[PDB]
Amino acid sequence: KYVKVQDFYDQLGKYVLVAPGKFSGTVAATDLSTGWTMAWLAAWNYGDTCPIMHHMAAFPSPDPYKEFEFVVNTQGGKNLFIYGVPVTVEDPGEGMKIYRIKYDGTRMNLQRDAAEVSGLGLGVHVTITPEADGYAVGDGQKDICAEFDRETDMVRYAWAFDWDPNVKDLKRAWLDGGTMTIKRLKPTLPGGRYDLQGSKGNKIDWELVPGGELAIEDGKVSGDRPLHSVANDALVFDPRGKWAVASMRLPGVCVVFDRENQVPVAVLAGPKGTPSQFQLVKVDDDTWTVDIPEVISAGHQAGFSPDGQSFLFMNSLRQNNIMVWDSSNHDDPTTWEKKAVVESPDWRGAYPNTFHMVFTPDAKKIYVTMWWPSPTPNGIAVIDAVNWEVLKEVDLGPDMHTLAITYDGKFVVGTLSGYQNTASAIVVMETETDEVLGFLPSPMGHHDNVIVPRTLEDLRISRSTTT
Amino acid sequence: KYVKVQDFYDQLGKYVLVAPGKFSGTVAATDLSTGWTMAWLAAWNYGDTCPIMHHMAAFPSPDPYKEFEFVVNTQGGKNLFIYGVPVTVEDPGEGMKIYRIKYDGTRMNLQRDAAEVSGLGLGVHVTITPEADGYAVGDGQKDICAEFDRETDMVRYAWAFDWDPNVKDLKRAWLDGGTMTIKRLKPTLPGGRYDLQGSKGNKIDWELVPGGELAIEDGKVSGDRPLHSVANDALVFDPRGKWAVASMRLPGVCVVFDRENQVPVAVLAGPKGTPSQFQLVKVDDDTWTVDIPEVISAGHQAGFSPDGQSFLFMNSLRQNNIMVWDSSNHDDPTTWEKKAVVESPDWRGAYPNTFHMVFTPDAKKIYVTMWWPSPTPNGIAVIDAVNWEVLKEVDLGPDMHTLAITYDGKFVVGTLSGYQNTASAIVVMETETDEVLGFLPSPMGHHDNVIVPRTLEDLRISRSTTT
Ligand SMILES: [Cu+2]
Ligand SMILES: [Cu+2]
Ligand SMILES: [Cu+2]
Ligand SMILES: [Cu+2]
Ligand SMILES: [Cu+2]
Ligand SMILES: [Cu+2]
Repeated sequence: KYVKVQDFYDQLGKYVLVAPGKFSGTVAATDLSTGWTMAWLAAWNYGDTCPIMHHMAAFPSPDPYKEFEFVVNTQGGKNLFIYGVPVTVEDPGEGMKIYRIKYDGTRMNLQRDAAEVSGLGLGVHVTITPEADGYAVGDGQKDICAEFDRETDMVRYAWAFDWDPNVKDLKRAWLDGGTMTIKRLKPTLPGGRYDLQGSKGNKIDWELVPGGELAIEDGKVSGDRPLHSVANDALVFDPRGKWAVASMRLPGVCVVFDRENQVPVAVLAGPKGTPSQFQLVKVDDDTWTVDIPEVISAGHQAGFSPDGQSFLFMNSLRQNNIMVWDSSNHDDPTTWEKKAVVESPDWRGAYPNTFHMVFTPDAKKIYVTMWWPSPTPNGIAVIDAVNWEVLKEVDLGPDMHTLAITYDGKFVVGTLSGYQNTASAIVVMETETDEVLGFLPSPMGHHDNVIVPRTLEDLRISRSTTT
Repeated sequence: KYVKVQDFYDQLGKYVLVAPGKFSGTVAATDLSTGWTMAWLAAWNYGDTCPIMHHMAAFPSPDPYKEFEFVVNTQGGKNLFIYGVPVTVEDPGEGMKIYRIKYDGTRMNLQRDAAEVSGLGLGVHVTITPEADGYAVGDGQKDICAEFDRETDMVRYAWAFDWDPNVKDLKRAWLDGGTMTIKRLKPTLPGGRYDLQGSKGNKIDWELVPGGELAIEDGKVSGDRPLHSVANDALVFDPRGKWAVASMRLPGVCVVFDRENQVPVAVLAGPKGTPSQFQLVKVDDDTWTVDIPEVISAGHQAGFSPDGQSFLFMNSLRQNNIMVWDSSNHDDPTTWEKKAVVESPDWRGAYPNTFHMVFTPDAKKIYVTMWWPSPTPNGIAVIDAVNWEVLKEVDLGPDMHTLAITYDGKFVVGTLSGYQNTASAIVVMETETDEVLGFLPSPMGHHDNVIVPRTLEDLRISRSTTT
């Protein structure tokens, strides 16, 4: 006579959802096979005085129900004052922590803050190495990204980026082009520790929200050095190994790095109307530069298809599209050539922004979140990744963030997050015919989510190759 | 072919669930017709240093989806150290805040702290008056309860309780009886304010946990005055008006109060084998005593059936049962006589206990929670409230707390809360055949939940008449 919600869960598989809660100050794991929250953690319990739990990624576990490990970072300072919420906190913590947490089959356990171990605090995207032997974090206030060792939480390499605008004026600093410096960032304290915890290193006093390139150009973003900003977001991994790619929002480029040899090798040019690449220029053993005549649009970077045949960058605002490179040549990223642009008549405005993504296992389809300011419904675009065309767009609700996929490729699991003060939820869409199956409650402001991987292969469609 | 979860929600109707999250430091409202969280609020955002979000009740609204108001309180101090979380904040905020929040159709808005307005902080149960013109909070650390005005947040009346044991040793303080004093509490500061915020007034350093009556007896509960504790839990309301009833856990009695005339009128005796009542004695205009010759069990849950015909008190631990009084005579509570005890051959351990309940609208059935420490399954017992017998028990999961019911009587909606560190969920149970329909994720440590009522009549089976 009645509908049992267990019928719904039974179809989804034995998969563990995990998501951080931004202004909620919490992180939680959900058993998609029963509807239960498996465990949750509230960072205030651990003396965190600004627990804006931002991005996260989970290491593969042979059985997530028995144990898994993940990394979740935080933001602080003036980031608390940027959303609809009329916060009253007199001395907010500086954030930039990088928490290591273990789910032990019962509870979450805080292991340590890797930003205390390493000395390097970073507050934007978190990713796992395809070898699951490490992770990487980027930050758009300090414009630094690094890869860390999983066992020691020490930095393997760190890169710092800087902008030298042709026109020394915030309105023109990126439109009229400039030179970005890529610099090896080396520790300064005993035990090879950085002195870059919390706010140390910040060029701007908060992260740029969606459309923040207008904000920083309009002088609406305070900081000691906003003319030097490039707004690094992420370091994502070629699933085939060897390379990692850092995105830079304001100059509208990506930098391909040799992981092991600790050098940049190529610069991918984001906007439609640019060549495939810009010329990388070595200045000395630790310093490279790239000249960018004009920045046509800011962008956000997407990441690799699961076979590493394709690499994708989102242009944002001035252009809204998905730029696509042929990355088939694993030997030499300087040969990576533009092969498609995903466009739509619906993307001609300032919004929606092409935001985050997840590929199906076979690389044939992508699911892409489409972001708008309140009150326009955000939703998901379904992309044919063979022909590079939009197949379908579905309206869902306010403030769409990230997507993950069950590893059998059957269901996409997305986060809607209420701009931190209104409706939020988990959405589940089936990928066979692309229908929205409905929503689950989620009293959190997630800017991330993962399903815990089992294998290194699973990581190819997790928080490793894409954000 | 795929099952939609929307099918599950369609059946539930247009009802809004609200629950706070204890250690999560959050409160959230969920739309049972779609699965969305409508809004959530993190008290750390407002500078709360110990946001243990504890009890709540919601005022009726003609359309909860357009707007509703609720009250949610907090606990602080050594309550942060009670649960199995290895908290690191050694000197937490003191809690005892009484937050007024409005859901405005879009977001939750923090209105104010009624404890700051009135000067009275109280940390245990919150209930709404049956007229919806006010609210009540009780507290078991300071042994105070009060009824507050909804517009002004000022105290209408406050009562303080104190224990004078026959035997001056914690082992025998309650078992060997004593005299409980009931004292009218008057404002002591200008503009009609109390000096009783935060820890001011506390006799003990944390709210007694379940079985806590043993710990206090064994000298395991720190405080300046545990020998004089009664552990007030709540002040619940006669749905017929006029009367309010305070529950006292350690002496196992409830005190019935005339709300408008601001005097106690009757003391009901909890344990099986004691008379219906003990004798209330007037000492002066502000002071009553009652002699209790021995205390054979502590007790806890007290409330009314929705027609006010029956009043119930739960005995816990030494005895586990439900004591029932004939409260049909609304003119004179001193006439309220015991009519039944709900007992069960499965309730002979020290656990399960029975800490919460909800009636069906016709008063024919009760849903009651059955609490055990980890790891024994907690769940729901269904009680025939015509014959006073257990119909059924269902096992559900860890740490069951409160229950609410949809106002059409169709669905009981309950909270499981992980002891603050393991699995938590919302459970849905239909009342026609008393089958569990399943679980929804809820990353919160809830010790309370309501469905937002629309009418005064709906309030009779919400957080007004029972806990
Ligand atoms: Cu069913
Ligand atoms: Cu570790
Ligand atoms: Cu990003
Ligand atoms: Cu209680
Ligand atoms: Cu009990
Ligand atoms: Cu509680």
